[PDB]
Amino acid sequence: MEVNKKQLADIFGASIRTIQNWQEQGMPVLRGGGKGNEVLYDSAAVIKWYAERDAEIENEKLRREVEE
Amino acid sequence: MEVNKKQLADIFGASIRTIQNWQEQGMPVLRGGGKGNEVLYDSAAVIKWYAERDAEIENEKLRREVEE
Repeated sequence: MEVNKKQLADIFGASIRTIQNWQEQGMPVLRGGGKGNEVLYDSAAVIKWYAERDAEIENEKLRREVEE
Repeated sequence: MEVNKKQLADIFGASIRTIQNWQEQGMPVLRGGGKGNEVLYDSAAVIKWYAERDAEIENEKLRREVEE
């Protein structure tokens, strides 16, 4: 699947900002989005790469008042 | 995101047949599906759970073409 930052951040329930931080973390984004573009995201290659290290990002929403 | 059995397999670029193995492996599908309702798949919860255990799935192309 090739989703956009919004669909990617949505498919992962993450924050597109996290997607903006992912594109800079070495994430396998579909297009290059390095020339005034928006860069797409291999929804599947995006996880194989997000599941092997971005499994903590989901915590972005798990840092409110769930304990401290 | 709440994708369906198809988009879901697309989320991980997997094969819906794998999604059929996820719904029985302990995957967090959106609704229970009432077996005939519309079991969906929390594209984001479906990964945090697939990234922590479905990281083998993609291995199919590995053990299959092992001999090649």
